[PDB]
Amino acid sequence: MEILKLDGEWEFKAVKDKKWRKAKVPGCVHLDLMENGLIPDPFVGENELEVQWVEKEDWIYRKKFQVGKEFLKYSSIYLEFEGIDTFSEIYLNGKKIGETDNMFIAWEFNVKDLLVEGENELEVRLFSPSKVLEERAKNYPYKLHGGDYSPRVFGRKAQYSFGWDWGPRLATSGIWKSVKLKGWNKARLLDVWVPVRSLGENAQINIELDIELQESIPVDVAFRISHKKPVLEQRLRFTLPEGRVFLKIPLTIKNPKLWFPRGYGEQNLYTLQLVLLDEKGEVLDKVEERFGIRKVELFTQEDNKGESFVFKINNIPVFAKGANWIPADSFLPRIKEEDYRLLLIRAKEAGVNMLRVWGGGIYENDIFYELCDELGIMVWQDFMFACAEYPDDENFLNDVQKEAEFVIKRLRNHPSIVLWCGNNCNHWGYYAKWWGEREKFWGEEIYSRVLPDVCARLDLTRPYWPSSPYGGKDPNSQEVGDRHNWEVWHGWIDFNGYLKDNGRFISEFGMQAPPVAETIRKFITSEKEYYPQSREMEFHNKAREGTERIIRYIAGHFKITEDMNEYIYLSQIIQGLALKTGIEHWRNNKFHTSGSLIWQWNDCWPVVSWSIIDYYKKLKPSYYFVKRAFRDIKVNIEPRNGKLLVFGVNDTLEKFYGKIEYAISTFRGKRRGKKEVDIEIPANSSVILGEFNLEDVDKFKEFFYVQLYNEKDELIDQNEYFFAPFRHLELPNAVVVYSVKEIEENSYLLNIESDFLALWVSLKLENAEWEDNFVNIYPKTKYSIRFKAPYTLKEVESKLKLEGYNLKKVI
Amino acid sequence: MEILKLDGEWEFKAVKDKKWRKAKVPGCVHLDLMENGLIPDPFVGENELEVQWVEKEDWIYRKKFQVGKEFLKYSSIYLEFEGIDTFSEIYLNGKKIGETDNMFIAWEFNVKDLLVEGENELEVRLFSPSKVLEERAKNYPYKLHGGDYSPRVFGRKAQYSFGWDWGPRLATSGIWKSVKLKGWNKARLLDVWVPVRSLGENAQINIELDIELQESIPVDVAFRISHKKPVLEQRLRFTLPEGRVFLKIPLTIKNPKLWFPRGYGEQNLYTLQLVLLDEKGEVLDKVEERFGIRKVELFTQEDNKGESFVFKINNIPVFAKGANWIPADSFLPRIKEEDYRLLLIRAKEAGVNMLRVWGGGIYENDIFYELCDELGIMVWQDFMFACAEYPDDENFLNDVQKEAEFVIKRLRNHPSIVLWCGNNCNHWGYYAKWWGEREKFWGEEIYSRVLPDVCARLDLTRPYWPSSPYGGKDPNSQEVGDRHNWEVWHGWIDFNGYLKDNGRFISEFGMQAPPVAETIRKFITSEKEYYPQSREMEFHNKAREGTERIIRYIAGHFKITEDMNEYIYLSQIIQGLALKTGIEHWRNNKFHTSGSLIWQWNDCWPVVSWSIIDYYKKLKPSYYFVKRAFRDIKVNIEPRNGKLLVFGVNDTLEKFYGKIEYAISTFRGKRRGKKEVDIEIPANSSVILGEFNLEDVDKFKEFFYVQLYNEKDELIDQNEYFFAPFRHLELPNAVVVYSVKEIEENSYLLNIESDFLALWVSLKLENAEWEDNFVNIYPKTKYSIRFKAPYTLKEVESKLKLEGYNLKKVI
Repeated sequence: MEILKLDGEWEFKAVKDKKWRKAKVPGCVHLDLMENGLIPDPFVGENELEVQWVEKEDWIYRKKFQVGKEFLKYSSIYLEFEGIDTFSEIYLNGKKIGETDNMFIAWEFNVKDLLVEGENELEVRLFSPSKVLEERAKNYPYKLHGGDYSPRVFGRKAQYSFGWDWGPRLATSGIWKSVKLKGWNKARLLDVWVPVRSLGENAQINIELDIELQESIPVDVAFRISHKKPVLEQRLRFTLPEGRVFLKIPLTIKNPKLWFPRGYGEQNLYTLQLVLLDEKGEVLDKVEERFGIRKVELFTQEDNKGESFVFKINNIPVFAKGANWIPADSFLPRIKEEDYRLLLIRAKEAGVNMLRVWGGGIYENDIFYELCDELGIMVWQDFMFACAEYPDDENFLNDVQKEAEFVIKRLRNHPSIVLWCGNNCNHWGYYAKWWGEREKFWGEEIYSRVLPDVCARLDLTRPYWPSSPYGGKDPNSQEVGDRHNWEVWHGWIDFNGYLKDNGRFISEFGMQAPPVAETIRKFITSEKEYYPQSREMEFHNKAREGTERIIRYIAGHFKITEDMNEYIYLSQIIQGLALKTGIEHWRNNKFHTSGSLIWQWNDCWPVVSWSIIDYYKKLKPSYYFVKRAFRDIKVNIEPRNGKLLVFGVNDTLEKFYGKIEYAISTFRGKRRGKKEVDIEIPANSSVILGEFNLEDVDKFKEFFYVQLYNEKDELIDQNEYFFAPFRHLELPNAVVVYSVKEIEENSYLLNIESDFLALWVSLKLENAEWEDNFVNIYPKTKYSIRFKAPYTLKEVESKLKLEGYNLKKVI
Repeated sequence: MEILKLDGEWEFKAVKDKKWRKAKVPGCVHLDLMENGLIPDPFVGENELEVQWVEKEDWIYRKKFQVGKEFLKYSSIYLEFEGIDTFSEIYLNGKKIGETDNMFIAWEFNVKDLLVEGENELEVRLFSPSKVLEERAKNYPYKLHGGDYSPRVFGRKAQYSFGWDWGPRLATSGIWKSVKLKGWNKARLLDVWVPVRSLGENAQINIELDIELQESIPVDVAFRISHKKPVLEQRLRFTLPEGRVFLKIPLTIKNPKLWFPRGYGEQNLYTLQLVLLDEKGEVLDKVEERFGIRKVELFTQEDNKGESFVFKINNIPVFAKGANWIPADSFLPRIKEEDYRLLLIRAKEAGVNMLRVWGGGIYENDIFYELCDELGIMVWQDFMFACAEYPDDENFLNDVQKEAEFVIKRLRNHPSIVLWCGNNCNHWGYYAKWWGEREKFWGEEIYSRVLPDVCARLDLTRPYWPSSPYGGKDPNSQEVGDRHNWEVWHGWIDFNGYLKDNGRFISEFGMQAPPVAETIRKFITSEKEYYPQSREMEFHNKAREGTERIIRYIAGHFKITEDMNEYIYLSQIIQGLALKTGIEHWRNNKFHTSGSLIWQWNDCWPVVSWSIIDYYKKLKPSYYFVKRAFRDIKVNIEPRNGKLLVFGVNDTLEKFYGKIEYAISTFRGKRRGKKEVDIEIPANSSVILGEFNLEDVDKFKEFFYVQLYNEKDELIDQNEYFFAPFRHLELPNAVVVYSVKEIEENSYLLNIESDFLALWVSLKLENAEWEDNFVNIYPKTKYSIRFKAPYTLKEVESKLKLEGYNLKKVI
């Protein structure tokens, strides 16, 4: 089968304007208007407001294309819109072909008869989603309560696009994925899947083929499964009748090289190569498809305090270190593989087991799931429903089930995908008071019947789980299932309160923090708006009372500041500490609490929000805290009623021997505690390592600390405790003494020592890839923390600045 | 009967020390230790911590006194401890006399036999309440959950003394009221009461006498009721038998001059003068006792949304403008009539209908209730139980009923006292989760049986009401009964949220604010602690996260400041605005809501807290906002989706005619849609006066306003609205133009005009009694706001300063 793809440039105009302007085909209306200069950068200042009219208008896209006489020879031609932003009417040579209800799925159309030779005309009328949805809600028996934007629920589109806590109202339409014209003769591989049927010292496997035959024809399927070198090969023959045929073909892989997530093994991926072909030897459809071999179990077994909730890949239980993933741009077609690659490798090296693809953005581009596959980053896939009362009439349930079929059928092969999730927050929402005392949980049947059944039907390999918080009697309970901890941010509770949360799996929690100055500067329109509570700063904070929350949190541990640059450093470290102090505690429980998923990995535009990496892909400082908090092997401190209580954590398949040091030094002076001999941390477990009573501690002159050494020279982790908020600590300004070695042409090695306790030193260098940063430096220790700068020159990396809570600097 | 009173100086020492030091008799241990120089001022800095040992020690007080041969002639001598701080053993001439369990009642003891002529020795062993209570709790079948300090509950003492949200842990012991030796021959008036039996164009009344006769003897009672030309006089004669005799003597008062609260009438008080008299003509006991003549009804009648909760004095329903009253010092004997007089006259002139004597301090000194009587300030009297699980065994219930009898018997006569209340917050507490998941509501029987019955027994004149929040299903409901709104402060919700609270009576709500600088300076120990989040500033804020709340609220409407002095002005106006915006809204409902009681009128020590007048009696600025919010006749503004909605409120018995002005001016320019109509506000009611569509408003350059003129074209109230937080208002710095007339010797009259909108101008003058300030001044208006300074000279009143949010120049 041959593919003429209609990607490239199209012409487009408002439903009723005269001019046809130029447009790009994986596109948005907004993009094309930006490119033609017709509307300002919505991401800048208060331009969101300027551009609300786009949303309200209907739109027409049109391409003219040239088709051969050769090409019409193909006995069937179907037109395939890989993705399309919701509501559309699509005409070919001035004749209808179908509506589209849906952004999240492919739409395919039979056109052989309507096609003519030479020039052709494809016309796509894109309806204002605002207008279309508010009609659909007006027509509906009841009124349904969303959030910001209620009628959102009545259509199948990216729920964030109408505005969120961290997104803006850029409700874009557009042909948001490839448009292919496909021509084929006799038959076509329709789907291919390679489920592991059951596993052991040897691996049993099926190959599930859908095939759509038009004539009743003899066919040969021939395949080769390959790891590095081809492990297996086979040919088979069928004589099948016209229609959709399905086959499960068993086969065996001896000594299977088994997929594991990062840190618990290797990311072995088999490749399947399969050619459908004719009786005459002529190939009809090929398909490469990659897959892994792995068990997944969602261990849900009762105990004292409630019920477990733990992932078990290949029978090893992994604590899920992670973060919630959200669309990387408000206009989706600008995200390039470059971008996904950068955010995901940054996750990898921060030490991330898992990403929850949050059910309010989208089902991702294949590039996302195929990197997650390679990098060992398991994913928690939500079905795209979030924080609202959805419709639940038959007409709708069919649309939903139709999409669920497609989505699963697409993503099934990715060994990274570890769970299917029904929704975000709805069961919690109805069970709590938000959206009222209604008897009908509006949407329940989607979560209860529709989805579990389509999941059970098409994918035995993975657990379905009906809701993003679904912890027992009160869906957010700490006894059963997973938990969303918004006590801390949204309720205002001090972030130390994460210590009193013992939920079986924290799938959501976070703290806000404004981006790096560079990023800030790109969206503020003036230097007069560069102050913490400016119109443009609060306007770029879509959380109801976000800035005053940030300012609250800063004011827990710190002296308030009116200085913009101080505020940024201070607020961003608070973010680190909130995340740190939570992440550390959940890990200290280990399998009582078998998971921590940070509430924001990325941003979809330049905004003050929970994200640990901003829209322009510039690491918040909290990223380095999160790397630290995820260190595969780690020591944490944790109070208990006037007695401190250190911990030891292995996220590794092998027991660890190594020395710890306690202490309780002053900010100058020298320790008041016991250096320890060898300690063991057993494989894949948290262990209590030490106690240390403190019934006469000088809270404002002293601080308890811990350092962890592996069997070699090396510092592998450290940690500290303070007994009073930083602002009251009689903490002398330190002086730090750094120097810079060069290990390989662009790799460097940074050496630091400090007199007194210096805190959160901030290594600034325009394009560096720091292995660690925003660091505490203790008296009596010298630190060798490596980096690189594949940008700057050998003498110019000594134009490196650095700052901290308490400083003077030297060399 | 003759009274030798043992007030004066006593000797005292720790249970086991050798030195006897000097002491004062209405006293505290702490006081006497302070006075002897043995311990620092607990109110200064972090001295609270220094003085915790006092609490733990047992104490001995001793007086030696001289008694005549003439005095023993009296056939019965009883010793009367008017008040004593809890747990004591009391010896006379080295022989026991009784324990005391109770601070809140008089203790009386028969001593004629134990007395000797000449020198005598009274010895009072005062037990450490800390030690005594924790014993009592340890002995108890179950553990009971208080708050800060749990075992608090097992004793009868001032619950605040063990520390609160705004108080510190100064758990003082001491002989806290007068000690009288009483000698009498034959009989004594034991109690006297003058209940109004029923009322009308004429007034029917009883006189209830208890009398304790020792011999069976003929007696004459003779009385004169006086208004104060004596309206009535009478003599009666009885021949009664030994024991406690009781009599209800009916009489009638023609055309009674009727007590009303301030604003709704006159505070007429009759005086009763009654002499119990022998057969010879010799007086045995006199009683002077004051009383009022008034109905009180607590209207609790169902309607659409829930059930009313409205006070009706003499059939007129009064909206209770008010505040919660709490003990005026941590050590009670220092409060002098001077102090009560100052705090209560300041309440009067702020325009206060009511004070709730909060059930965690004490039953007040007679001076409090007799001023409340004179000044027309109705009181809501709590029985002293607050925010805890109290014991409910027989042994305890008897102690409780014994105290309730005494308390009521004492306070019954005061026409100010308008309600008896069971507790503070307990029904709410058990119904909510705090101390929750207990089947036994741990003091219910106190609230359900004990107290209502003793109230019903001894006082038909007043409603009993079982709990300080006692709604319906959920005791804090807005549908029924009264309500405590801690959404705003304690939950963190923006103070604009008071607009969405429609509770039938708001008995509690508040916002914190640090005191005046002068006051601050008295307790801070250094100028280095004079910054908003210093150790000593947070230490003098006993609310868990008080400072960071304050800083959150400031950061709602304003730019944060690192400056101590700014912070004070800004935070204190926030307090005004929180209180204002609530008080105004509750009044706009009028009898749907029927009451607003501010959470803090006063302080018991120098502290950052809700109080509207600080420990040293220096008005917070919010006092002037509260006066403004209480203006008997008033116009308020109140948003509605897309349109503003002005209101009109009469707390007066007569309809009001007068002109209002709308507007929507810029901060300079006076422009839009000046709509300048007459209007009527009917007597004792809220009425909607105007609407005003806010179509296309410049939120950052403009502000809607209202002014109210009486028939004389005098300004009597004004009000304003803003559409964005002050910090973003393009608001020019104003310049004000003031000058000072003299009305009478020490009275003055201050004239102001301003170019642009000046906000919250701050009239500073060392001893002035401002009739208004912290005032907004509009463009085209000249203000004559009167004051006085009975301290300074007329030419020295022109050493008056002033400041505001925006002030380039003055005069």
